[PDB]
This record gives sequence, structure tokens and C-alpha cells, in this order.
Amino acid sequence: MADSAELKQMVMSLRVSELQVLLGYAGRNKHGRKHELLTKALHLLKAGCSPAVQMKIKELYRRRF
Repeated sequence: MADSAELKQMVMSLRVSELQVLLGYAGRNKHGRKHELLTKALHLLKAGCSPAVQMKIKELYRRRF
């Protein structure tokens, strides 16, 4: 269980390297600052991104507990 808010907050806690995985694992292009990457990742959420990427966010954030 989750929502379309925690994912954002969680993703917002991801680093550039992490964002690269989110985009890389999503296919999307990854190249820019964190804000730029975050915006891309965020747009992915609003653009609708499978729960596959959502899981990586939990794992990425988890390891960064």
C-alpha cells in the first residue's frame, strides 16, 4: 500500500545516481542536475510510471534509510 505522495517525497530523497536508475530502469534519458532529474522522475509519476519503478524508489530509499 502507498500513495502518489510518498513516492514523490521518497524520490525527492534520491540522489542523481539513484535518479539515473529510475530513468535508466524506465528507459528515460538521464543527464542533468538533481532538480532536472527529479523533475523528470516526478513527471514520470504524473506521466504514469509502472509500480516497477516505484519499487526501486522504495529500495533506493530503503538502503538509504
